[PDB]
Amino acid sequence: KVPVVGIVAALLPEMGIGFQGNLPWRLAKEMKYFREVTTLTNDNSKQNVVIMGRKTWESIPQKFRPLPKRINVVVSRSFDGELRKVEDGIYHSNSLRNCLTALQSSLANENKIERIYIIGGGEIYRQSMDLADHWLITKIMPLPETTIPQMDTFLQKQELEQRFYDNSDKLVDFLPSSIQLEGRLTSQEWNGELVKGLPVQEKGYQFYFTLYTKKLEHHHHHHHH
Ligand SMILES: NC(=O)C1=CN([C@@H]2O[C@H](COP(=O)(O)OP(=O)(O)OC[C@H]3O[C@@H](n4cnc5c(N)ncnc54)[C@H](OP(=O)(O)O)[C@@H]3O)[C@@H](O)[C@H]2O)C=CC1
Ligand SMILES: CC[C@@H](C#Cc1c(C)nc(N)nc1N)c1cc(OC)c(OC)c(OC)c1
Repeated sequence: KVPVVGIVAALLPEMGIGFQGNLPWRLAKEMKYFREVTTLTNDNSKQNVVIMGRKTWESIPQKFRPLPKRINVVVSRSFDGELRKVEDGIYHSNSLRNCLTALQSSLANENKIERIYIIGGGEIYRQSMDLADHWLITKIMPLPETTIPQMDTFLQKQELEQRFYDNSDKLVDFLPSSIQLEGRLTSQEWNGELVKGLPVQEKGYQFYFTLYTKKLEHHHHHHHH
């Protein structure tokens, strides 16, 4: 009953997200968006959860982790159980799926979690296409004179577009209420695809905050007792 939201910054057209254990760009304004969206809540007495693969945890500078003011969950197959507190602000889980089931228990969470953000791993993102209710995708494009950065990790665009549609018309309303953006909603063509969302430019890059939402589903079966 808590929304599960993938949040990722991806370079078009291949949707590259990483290179050699790190982000392929350093964009302060995109960091800011990610920080604000995952931190802020509409209900002041709730926090969000952020879930991340082990390798992504290890990529965060020691100073900056665990991410302040959000419940941090790190998943590793070598960890001990489905959701276990190991330190202030840090939970360990040995299973993405079971930790999500554990976070959803209103007995455990007291209805004091507002959203669950999946904040990456390429490998984590691969397994979240079936788990996430929405995706917040920052679609990044190199500007004309900008060198395309090398990349070795990618968002699964095929599986995204199978399950989700571009709901970016509703991006503004979706975001926690107290965030202000600099763009207006814009639809732009870029290398033969439609890019729609809230525009920013920084360094050699143009980027759009977008929202994707699960497509409507037919009613095939509902479990009865
Ligand atoms: N552009 C963006 O918005 C973002 C990009 N990235 C990028 O992604 C890259 C890292 O991704 P990747 O290398 O795929 O690693 P991940 O961050 O996805 O972590 C992979 C590890 O997570 C653990 N794991 C995976 N699935 C599960 C599961 N189902 N249950 C329990 N543990 C699991 C395993 O850990 P173990 O081996 O210990 O068992 C696995 O080795 C980096 O380049 C990073 O910069 C990361 C976040 C955001
Ligand atoms: C936790 C993984 C990654 C991310 C992301 C991420 C970003 C940037 N943007 C979007 N739209 N989605 C994401 N999921 C990240 C790496 C860092 O070290 C280099 C961070 O410290 C500075 C950081 O704190 C902010 C966050």
